[PDB]
Amino acid sequence: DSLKWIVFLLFLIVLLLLAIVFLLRG
Amino acid sequence: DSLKWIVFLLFLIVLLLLAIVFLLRG
Amino acid sequence: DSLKWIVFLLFLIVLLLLAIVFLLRG
Amino acid sequence: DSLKWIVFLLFLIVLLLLAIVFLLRG
Amino acid sequence: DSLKWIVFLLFLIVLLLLAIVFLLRG
Ligand SMILES: CCCCCCCCOCCOCCOCCOCCO
Ligand SMILES: CCCCCCCCOCCOCCOCCOCCO
Ligand SMILES: CCCCCCCCOCCOCCOCCOCCO
Ligand SMILES: CCCCCCCCOCCOCCOCCOCCO
Repeated sequence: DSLKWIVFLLFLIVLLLLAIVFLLRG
Repeated sequence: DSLKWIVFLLFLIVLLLLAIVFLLRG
Repeated sequence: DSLKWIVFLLFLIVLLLLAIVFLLRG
Repeated sequence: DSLKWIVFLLFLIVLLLLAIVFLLRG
Repeated sequence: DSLKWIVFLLFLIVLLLLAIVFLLRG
């Protein structure tokens, strides 16, 4: 359903922001 | 409906975060 | 109602990420 | 109310991205 | 609850953007 896609995309956004945090720290 | 818009905008946010990750890395 | 604010704020987030992409690319 | 909390956190995300945009301009 | 997961992930996204703001300042 729609809510499952919303949770999935928010989880990808968390993973991408994690990458950005690590790239900035480096 | 609103949920279709929400999913679409979250997907655009994923794409823009991917672009940022790629710009940071390069 | 909440759903209309949610769509509006996601849309501002899209615009703000576009601005970040633009600044990084410069 | 979960929906109201969602509006609030999206609003903080807008604020934080505006802060980032400002820091990136200087 | 799906809404609870959404609130949780949005909170993580806030914390990650706070981390990014702090890294940009120093
Ligand atoms: C509206 C259909 C879905 C398209 C999403 C784009 C939304 C763009 O918003 C335009 C900016 O509107 C300016 C003023 O907005 C008032 C805030 O609306 C909050 C709800 O009461
Ligand atoms: C390089 C600078 C780019 C500036 C991006 C600004 C995006 C808009 O966010 C401003 C938020 O503060 C105002 C609240 O939103 C106003 C509603 O009108 C938005 C027009 O669509
Ligand atoms: C606008 C900044 C003021 C700071 C207070 C928090 C505002 C965040 O949301 C502002 C938009 O209005 C929120 C509406 O959504 C929840 C309120 O519910 C009202 C009755 O259901
Ligand atoms: C920099 C972010 C906050 C700066 C001023 C905050 C002052 C707190 O009061 C805000 C009151 O505003 C009420 C709701 O904001 C506008 C949304 O309502 C318009 C249509 O619903």
